[PDB]
Amino acid sequence: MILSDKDIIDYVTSKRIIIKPFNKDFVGPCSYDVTLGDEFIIYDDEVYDLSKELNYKRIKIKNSILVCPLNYNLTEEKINYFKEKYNVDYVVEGGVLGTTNEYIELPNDISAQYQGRSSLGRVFLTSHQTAGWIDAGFKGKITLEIVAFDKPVILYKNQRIGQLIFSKLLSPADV
Amino acid sequence: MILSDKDIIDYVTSKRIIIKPFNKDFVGPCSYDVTLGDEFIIYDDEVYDLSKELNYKRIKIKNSILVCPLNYNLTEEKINYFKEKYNVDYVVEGGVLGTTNEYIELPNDISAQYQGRSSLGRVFLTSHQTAGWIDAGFKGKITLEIVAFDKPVILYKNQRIGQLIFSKLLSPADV
Amino acid sequence: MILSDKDIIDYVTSKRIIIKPFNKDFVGPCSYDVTLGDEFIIYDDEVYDLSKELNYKRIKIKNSILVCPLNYNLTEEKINYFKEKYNVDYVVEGGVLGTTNEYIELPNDISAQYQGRSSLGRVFLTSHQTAGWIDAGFKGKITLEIVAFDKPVILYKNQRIGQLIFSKLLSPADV
Repeated sequence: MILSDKDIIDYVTSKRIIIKPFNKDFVGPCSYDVTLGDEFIIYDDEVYDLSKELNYKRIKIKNSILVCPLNYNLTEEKINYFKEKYNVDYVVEGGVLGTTNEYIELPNDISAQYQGRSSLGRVFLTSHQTAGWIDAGFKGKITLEIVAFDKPVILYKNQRIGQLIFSKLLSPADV
Repeated sequence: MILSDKDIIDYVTSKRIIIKPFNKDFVGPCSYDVTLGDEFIIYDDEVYDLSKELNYKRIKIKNSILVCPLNYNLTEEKINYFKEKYNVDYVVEGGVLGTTNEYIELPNDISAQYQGRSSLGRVFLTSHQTAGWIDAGFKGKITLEIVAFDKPVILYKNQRIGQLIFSKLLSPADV
Repeated sequence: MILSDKDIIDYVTSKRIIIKPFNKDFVGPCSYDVTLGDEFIIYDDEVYDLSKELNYKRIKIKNSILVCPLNYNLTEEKINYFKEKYNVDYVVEGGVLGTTNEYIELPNDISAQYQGRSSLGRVFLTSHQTAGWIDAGFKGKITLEIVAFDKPVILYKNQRIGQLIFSKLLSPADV
């Protein structure tokens, strides 16, 4: 069973589900809206080999980022053009990792699923490459896997980026 | 808990869940198949900035559409080649928005998830860029976020495009 | 309600859910990890028309495969370069189908959802193009829909590739 608005409020009130920061206006009928952080990771190795430690750079934006589809031919002139035209701080192509602002802790009897916002899916911007279920017992911010699939998309710091849907477990998990 | 076939039938019968049109043959073990509409939206601005109103054109197909991956080099000659070879009415690359034929209304105690058809996922055609949970209380057709990720894919008007999975809420939502 | 670890163990023990092979170490708090098979399918027609029978070749790898994003300009020299540098047996671009090692059977009162591993989603490698719910009553291995969206990704035979999440149905399905 999926937690309704009033269940989300109860679970947050009693600290069964931790959400930091929490804004009651982000509680929907059966979900909780989460927001986009200002820190991003971009990988800079040639290939991804998960048997090795991955090299990355960390980027922090002031206000906004333009996320371009893979293979956009981003010359330095094209980047300046986008920065001046759309007032973005950073222009990237292909995948970038972001984070929610929100830190969560899930109890042993709840699993949550992260879903990107449908307004963004309608412009072919994704913030998750998987279905996004999160283990009972999880503690952390949510790592966002961001890719644009059609045209460049402007993302703003602190914008609503996605939602958490909470489900009851049938029985409590071991941790 | 996910509604089984017999639950879907009960909820449709009593008008708890509205599905228009409804075909009982589309009820699966624990889902309801939905179908592809003939109307599509294609964006025609340079970038997607959701702080602004988005400019789009609306396309209506007679029978079928060829959806090509982004950056397919669609010359006007290549388009004619595809139209004559595969008998499609329209050829597009990158993202296009479609719709289900089906209009739904969800009660305060059900959330539904849209999932694209696995026969289509196996040819790398997606009709949703997000996990696809739909709020309790939702009324509307489902907007499809269509992208091909490998080779062009022919889609046919009225074909089964995806499924709705219905879940009980733990408690009724406020609207 | 989602099955916890102890529920997964009960259901496997009594043969309500069949998982072959089964490794108890793959049981998580509320999911079961599945692994990557050594057999892949690659399509070799020009377009995907699901009204026709699809032509494919079958590839079997010894150890590992490099999955490159669509439109990677894989010359035969670039392929040799990747094979020698990263010790992979096969180099592919765009979509490829794989399979889990695990064969499952679901009873009439459970639906399962396949989700790709988050370590892989964080490198923009997907193994499912849909939300991945599987019918109550399903029997089979899980077909993986594999695409890389940023840079090439090495996948290893038998690696953990994704997870199954099991949910109770509200009522038993008819088959």
